[PDB]
Amino acid sequence: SKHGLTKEMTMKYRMEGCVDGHKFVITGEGIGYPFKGKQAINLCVVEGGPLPFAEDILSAAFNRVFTEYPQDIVDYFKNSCPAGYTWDRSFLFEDGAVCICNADITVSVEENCMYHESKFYGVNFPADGPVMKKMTDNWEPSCEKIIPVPKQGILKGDVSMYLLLKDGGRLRCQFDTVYKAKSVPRKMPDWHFIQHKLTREDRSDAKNQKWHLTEHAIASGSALP
Amino acid sequence: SKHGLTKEMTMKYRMEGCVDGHKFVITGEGIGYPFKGKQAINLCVVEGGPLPFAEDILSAAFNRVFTEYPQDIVDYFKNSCPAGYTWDRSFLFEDGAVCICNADITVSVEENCMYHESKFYGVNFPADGPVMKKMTDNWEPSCEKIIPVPKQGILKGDVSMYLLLKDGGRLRCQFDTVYKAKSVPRKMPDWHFIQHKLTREDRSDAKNQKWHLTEHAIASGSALP
Amino acid sequence: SKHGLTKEMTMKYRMEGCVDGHKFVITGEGIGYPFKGKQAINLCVVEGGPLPFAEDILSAAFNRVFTEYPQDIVDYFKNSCPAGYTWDRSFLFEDGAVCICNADITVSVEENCMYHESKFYGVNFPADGPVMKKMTDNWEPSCEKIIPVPKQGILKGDVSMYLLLKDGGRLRCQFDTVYKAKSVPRKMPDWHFIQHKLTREDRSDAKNQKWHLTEHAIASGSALP
Amino acid sequence: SKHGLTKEMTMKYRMEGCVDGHKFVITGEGIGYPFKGKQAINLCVVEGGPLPFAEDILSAAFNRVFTEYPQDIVDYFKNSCPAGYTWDRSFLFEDGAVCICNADITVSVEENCMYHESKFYGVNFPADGPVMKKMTDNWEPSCEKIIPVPKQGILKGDVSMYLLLKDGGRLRCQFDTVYKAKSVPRKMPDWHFIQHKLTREDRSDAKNQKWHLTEHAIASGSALP
Repeated sequence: SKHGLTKEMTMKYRMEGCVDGHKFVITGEGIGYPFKGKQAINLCVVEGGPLPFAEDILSAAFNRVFTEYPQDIVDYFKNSCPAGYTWDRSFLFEDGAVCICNADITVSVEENCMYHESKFYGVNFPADGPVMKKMTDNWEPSCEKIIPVPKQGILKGDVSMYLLLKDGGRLRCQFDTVYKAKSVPRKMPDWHFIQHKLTREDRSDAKNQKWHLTEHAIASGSALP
Repeated sequence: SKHGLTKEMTMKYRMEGCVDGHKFVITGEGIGYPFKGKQAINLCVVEGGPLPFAEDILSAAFNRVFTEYPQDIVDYFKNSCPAGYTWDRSFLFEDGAVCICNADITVSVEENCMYHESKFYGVNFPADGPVMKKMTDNWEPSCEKIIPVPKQGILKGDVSMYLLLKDGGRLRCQFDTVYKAKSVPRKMPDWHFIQHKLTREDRSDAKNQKWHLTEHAIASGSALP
Repeated sequence: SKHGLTKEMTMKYRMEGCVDGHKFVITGEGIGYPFKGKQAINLCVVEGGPLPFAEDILSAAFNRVFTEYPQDIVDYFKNSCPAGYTWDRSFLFEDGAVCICNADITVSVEENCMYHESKFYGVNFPADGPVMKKMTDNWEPSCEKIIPVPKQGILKGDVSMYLLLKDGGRLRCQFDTVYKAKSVPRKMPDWHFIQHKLTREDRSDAKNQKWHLTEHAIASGSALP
Repeated sequence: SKHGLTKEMTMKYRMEGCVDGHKFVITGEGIGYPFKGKQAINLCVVEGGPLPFAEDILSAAFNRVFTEYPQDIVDYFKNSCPAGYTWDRSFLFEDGAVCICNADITVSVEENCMYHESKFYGVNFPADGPVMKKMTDNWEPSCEKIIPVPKQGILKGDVSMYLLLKDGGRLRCQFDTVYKAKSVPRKMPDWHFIQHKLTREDRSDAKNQKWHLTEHAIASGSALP
């Protein structure tokens, strides 16, 4: 219980959202390894299923506590535990679609469990584009830049994301994030990178829309001396 | 009761929202003149007041039924009444802030009353910018382009907005809107312009954050023969 | 010779440019009516023809002297004559392509002739998009907002343009312009609109790529009292 | 003379350009180490000096031949030598300024020398922003994503750049690049990253505006297995 965290934890999720008028509620449960930056989770659509849009748009909405940090970069995210942190992100897709997500991350030390409460809102997905036609095929691995805002004790993230398409295409999406510990820390990192790789697998059956998501993320500094 | 509408109507509002973690609920009541494109309303912050951000960001979120349409342009908005229409908009401010709003417009013919239910979400307003410092001073009058999407029986709006600043500055914001009648009409307009002018006046006292908003809007076609 | 201008003038053009590595020089001659805001011109590709891209991208590059101004809005452009004005514009297409153009406008009072020297540079047009496939079909009429920068005695223009496609599509392009009289005037307009309508007709034969362009433009203030 | 390249080479530059009406010509000479991804060069303003804008805007305009590639990623850039490659880039600054640059890279094997010919065009830098006030302080190290376009045998680059400000600020700039070998190769890389670090030092005296630039760049694949 280094910040209320252990090497292997469980996770619970609740998301509420609305994309172009369609409302939904998703719940999920998972297992993660904070110090390795690995998590695996299972989502279940509990109201508003089947979703009219690609599951993939929600991937990055479903916790930077799961990042591998080297000893020599301040870990803002684990340092905020157990009370945790919140974040707010915009998604700017290349075809005009725009999303906002918010989450609240909190630890129950007694249950050894991370709690995740999020809101997802999206507008203006083209009726005929690959999101609404469900023709996407996962996000490409990425490199996010994390930038301290020292007067405020918050972080920004900047990542140019590429949603891969079933037909061999790619659809660009610009992510801009604000990360806020519930207590603004005296101890802040320098700017650094976080690299991410996701997987996603639909496991839907006749009763429920369900899928399985994975992330592996590792922090680092610049490769140049 | 041309589409359930009269020359002078009353209006009720409820908005729920969240801007950078701060949640709020606003209610409002007003009087409008659908055929002149004029409305005047009074808002009252009912949870989460005082707001930490400029009232002005919510102005365009608080009904295209109030637009003056010439006989010779199809009025998509009045034609959708009484059941009404919904819209979804993104706000892209020049300093990185991003908002989404949604509203649902409906007529009660018996009460001669327009009902307005909206959601407003905003992220990434700079702590030190004029929105969070409440240094704005109304939107400049504008010209919006309205564009039919004929295969879908919906409209898009495109307007480059300028929020005027107390210090003499201007802050650009890009509005992209989707307008959707609850029944997709066979009768659709050609592309046209809608010009808008707003006013806003804080009328806050010690019990409640309150203000007064006005819009005057007129549709037209291109000035060139 | 109100500012060296007459009711009917002739015009000469020279453009040099480079779009994704392809260099070109175009010359042109035309007739215009400054006080009616009308001009008609003929372009001839003189080096680098046939062009690999749609003629339409160059339309707005080929003089705000040809705008109809009401008595009650300062005419920055005619006021700058005969020495004239320069402008610098960015074109941001929705598919990632980016252009810059520059022009220099000057009057020869003895010849009753407007001289136009421009540079056009474009990058990153998709090999398979409608510009490089020459599947465009003129720009839609528009409304440009003109905004004074009073400390500097220059103007900005902001117009969201739509290039119409042969297949019934539309391709958005964002125009941001800086307009600079060669002497910064004491007399400046308030913000206003300029509406534009263009036509274009290829008149290419076996010796030369040639086409005919027209603009009709009219300034106005807000429609709302 | 692996592709006409040696471990240590010399470099010559000529740039012509125009930023908001101000024309310039810069020449330069340098020493580089293609296999280590290191170069050091000296620029001299030869027409239009002193420049009215920050030297820093031209840094990335002044050769991906100087990148360290691991054996296991195809080196598109060295593979294009000696004939070389060209590139076209847009710069989208957060305050509205827009630049385009083009370069042509070629090797003289007899002289053991890389030749660099470039064009730089910029519009709409705010008169009062840090570029025109010359208040910038170098670019932050970055990570560029390099993406193959297989049907075309070209590469794209995508990097979100941050120009550091003397006052402790940062000014964002979005770089989108197209890289084109003069012969489209059968052998293409997979997507990868290139990390960059620059330095810049003014060495201006009374006769000439002069400065010294350095780059160190290294290619890599994703950190996640």
